[PDB]
Amino acid sequence: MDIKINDITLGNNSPFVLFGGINVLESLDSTLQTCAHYVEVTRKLGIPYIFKASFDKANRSSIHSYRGVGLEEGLKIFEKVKAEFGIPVITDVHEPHQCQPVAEVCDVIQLPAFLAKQTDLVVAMAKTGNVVNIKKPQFLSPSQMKNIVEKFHEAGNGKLILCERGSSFGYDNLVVDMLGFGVMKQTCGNLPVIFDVTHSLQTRDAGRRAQALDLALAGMATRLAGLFLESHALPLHLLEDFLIRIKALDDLIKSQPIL
Amino acid sequence: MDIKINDITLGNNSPFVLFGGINVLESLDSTLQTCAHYVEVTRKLGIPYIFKASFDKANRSSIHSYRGVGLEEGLKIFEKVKAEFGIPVITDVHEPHQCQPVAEVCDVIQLPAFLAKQTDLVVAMAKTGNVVNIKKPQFLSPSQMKNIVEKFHEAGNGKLILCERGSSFGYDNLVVDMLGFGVMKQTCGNLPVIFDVTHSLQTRRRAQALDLALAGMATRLAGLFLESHLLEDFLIRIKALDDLIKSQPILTI
Amino acid sequence: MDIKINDITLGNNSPFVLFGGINVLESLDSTLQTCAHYVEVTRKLGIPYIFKASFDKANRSSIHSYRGVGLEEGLKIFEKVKAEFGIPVITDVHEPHQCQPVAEVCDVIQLPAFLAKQTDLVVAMAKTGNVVNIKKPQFLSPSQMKNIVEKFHEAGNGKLILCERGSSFGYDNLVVDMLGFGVMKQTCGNLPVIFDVTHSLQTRGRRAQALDLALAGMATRLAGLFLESLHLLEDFLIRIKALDDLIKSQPIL
Amino acid sequence: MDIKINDITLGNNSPFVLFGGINVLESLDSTLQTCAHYVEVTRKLGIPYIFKASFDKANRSSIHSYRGVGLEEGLKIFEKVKAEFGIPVITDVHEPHQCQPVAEVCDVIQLPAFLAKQTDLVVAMAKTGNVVNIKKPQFLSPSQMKNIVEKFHEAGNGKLILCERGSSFGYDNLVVDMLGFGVMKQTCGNLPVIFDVTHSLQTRRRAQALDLALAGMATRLAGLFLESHALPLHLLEDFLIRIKALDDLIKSQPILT
Ligand SMILES: [Cl-]
Ligand SMILES: [Cl-]
Ligand SMILES: [Cl-]
Ligand code: NA
Repeated sequence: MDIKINDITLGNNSPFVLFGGINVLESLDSTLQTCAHYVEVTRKLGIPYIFKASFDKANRSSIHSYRGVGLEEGLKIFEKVKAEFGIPVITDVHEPHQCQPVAEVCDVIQLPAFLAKQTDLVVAMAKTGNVVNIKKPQFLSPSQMKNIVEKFHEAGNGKLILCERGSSFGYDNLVVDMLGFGVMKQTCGNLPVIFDVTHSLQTRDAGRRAQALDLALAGMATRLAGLFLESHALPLHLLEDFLIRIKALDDLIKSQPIL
Repeated sequence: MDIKINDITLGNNSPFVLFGGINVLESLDSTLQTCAHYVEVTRKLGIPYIFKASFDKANRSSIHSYRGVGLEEGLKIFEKVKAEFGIPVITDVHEPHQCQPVAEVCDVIQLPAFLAKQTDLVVAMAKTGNVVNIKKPQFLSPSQMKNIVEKFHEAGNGKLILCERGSSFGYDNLVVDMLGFGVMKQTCGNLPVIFDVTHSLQTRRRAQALDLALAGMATRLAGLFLESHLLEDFLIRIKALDDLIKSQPILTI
Repeated sequence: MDIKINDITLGNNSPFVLFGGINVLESLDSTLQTCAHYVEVTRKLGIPYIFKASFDKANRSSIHSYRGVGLEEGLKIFEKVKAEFGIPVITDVHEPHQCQPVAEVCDVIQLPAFLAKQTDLVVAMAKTGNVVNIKKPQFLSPSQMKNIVEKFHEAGNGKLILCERGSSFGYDNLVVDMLGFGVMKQTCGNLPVIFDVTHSLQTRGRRAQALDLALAGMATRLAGLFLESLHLLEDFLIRIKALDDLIKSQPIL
Repeated sequence: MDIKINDITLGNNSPFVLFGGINVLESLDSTLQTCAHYVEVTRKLGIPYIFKASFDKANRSSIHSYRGVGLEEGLKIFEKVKAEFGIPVITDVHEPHQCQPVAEVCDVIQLPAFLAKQTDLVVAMAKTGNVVNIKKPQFLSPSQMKNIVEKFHEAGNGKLILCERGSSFGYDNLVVDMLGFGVMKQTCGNLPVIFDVTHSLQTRRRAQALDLALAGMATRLAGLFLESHALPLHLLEDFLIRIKALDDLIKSQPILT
């Protein structure tokens, strides 16, 4: 099943879509600068692009740690991004009450992995009618993803993306099961599956650029709707060379018939 | 470090406290009936007991599963439980705005495992000044619990309980690391540690729950936590082992 | 099912048996000294005891690392141990051809965890007719132990002990699933199950840790405990025996 | 570091080499027929190919399941494969005593995963001077492979291949950590790394084997290790077309600096 996001077709047999941007919104000017770099790189390579950022860091290490611009200012920044670049955007939501005002502006709304079983958040997200990105928790198996999908379907929204971010592997470590992508496709109605390579790696001794590339290449080899990543996270200047490689592999894989 | 909860002393060197009740509050009459059974069994054995229920469950198996009676009626029910039986009570909260009004009534407030890193909720819970039960997520290592504890401390509350519920073990299965109890004690200032045996098992039976409860309580724990006369036979065995363990001094040096 | 090892009764409802000793045999004098200490401690506490050692270290970090005394000399030392102390002994075997000469001397022969799927070794061990200790590999689940047991039964030997040593948990770490003991008892005809606490901890082995883990496992009702280790052994065994006596005095439910 | 195996170059920046064949040698005629099919398909696609089988399977489902034809007859069959097709062959050894007679005939000898820490076998294999395939145990982390390599190096043999077969993931399940390939290359001197997709999948089908094989080969590997009967033997060509496409793309691009 494909999902249309403005003029973008997202699907497991379509050219991969990049979901990329930054961890947290800090200011309008920095955001526009970072976004302009993603837009020019992706446009030249012919890769469909959706700009990603959080307006709030909800689970920071300290109560005193900087958390970002917040809802009202964050939505102002997203409105400016869409106006300036004409691209879709994606952000996460952590409270039911935020879903409607966020969905008015943001094309895709994201369910945080830690909140995937917050049933009132699922319902509030579903009711927006927006495209939803479901972050697969590290503690949930790929065959249990269908239970989250079921909830969104019972609540009347079928425009769902499934986002791999790795699986718990002993203490404080993650592994990405390359077979989990296929399990999700087979058991969740072939909804678009995307791969968050960045968060999949957060527990490895260097977020290495070579590591991220090997892991991204491996996952895309399984035939995926998209790649989800952050830069500052990959350094922003290496983005073009990274994406050249991803696109070469995706174009190859997508050109071969399924069987 | 011990925590006093009315007349109960909760601590890793104290007789174990049982936390148990029902999943979701439905009515005063049904609640009182179930609570009266736990109270009668625990009184008969002399085991300190704290009644547990949810008034508004946000993590339900289905989206239209009953959440519970809700805040206003749930707190009325909890008041009546406390008045009738003279025991403390425990409930979970998932919205920051609920923490204050809940804490007026409920002796212990519980942080759901899935929300354990949600800073706004941790702060709102801390600020109640109530005793807080911190449910350990299945994805978190025992040495990371200190970071949650640190956030509660920054927010001004040190009356914290750590609740083990198992760890992710490949797909679906949970395993309980019996060494994790000691790691939490060592790194978190010897706060009371309790063992939620039920959740630890839902991914795997009475004989199982008994082996696993006994193994955990052998490590010297403040309490045992159950989720949704067999209860009596079970508690007799747990109390035997607890009484033996707690009567012996901790290992020399 | 119980197993008789000379005058010792080994079984999951019998007083626990300690299997202990040293890693690798280095000399007669140092072996007799270590064995005498275990004997003195176990005798004064009233705990049945089987002396353990390897005659060959088959996994050395270096090709030039010292291997131990080897078969011929090792069996001489075991014969001296049995003669001086009148106790049973246990050793591992890594090659089929070693099984018969080792079994002439050693009461219990042990199948190393890495070799548990070496079918020719299983057969050669079974054909000795000796009591066998089957080390559960860290990569095998408890419900797969019945397949190893089946092989020994087909080869004509039912005097089998199942020995827990933990399960692989991420990279370079182990966890012990306390539910795995009950699985093995239920699926393998209630053969004696013992717990190797020492090898279960290789990857973490503090004294307080070893004690918590040993207590937790023995709380599930086991035939024995298997270890390599100011009076640490006696302090440890006093606690284990207290718990084992309590658990074994309660009827199975 | 590359390894030459007769006229084949094996290395992490060379075209992938296929190691394939069957589980246990059972008969000469059937072995030759199977091998002929691998040969014809791989020659057609220009893929370097090494025929694999066990002559003495030591880890059997039952004690009386057939172990295979045994050493003497198994080596005769391997000699016939080499003579008829002019390709290298690979087999496993489980006992120190078997290392010499197997190494005299077989171009690669293989260290079974479960025996990977058995020092006497490692020494005996090393001393043959033969190319060695080291199967990574499911319980060993990728940064511990260097310790096995070290033992071979101490014993005088550096012609070593590292073979991924997955990692224990909870009970009875395996996961392949796609980052482990790079850890092995970085810590073990960039020895050839190959991927046993067949044994990596025991615990879970054709679509799965393909996804997993493609993912692994995307990380830039010296080879792919598989069995057929296990993959069905007639789908081999379609499978290898896909593997070869991806491998040719990857290998044609310079390593990222
Ligand atoms: Cl994110
Ligand atoms: Cl093989
Ligand atoms: Cl059999
Ligand atoms: Na050779």
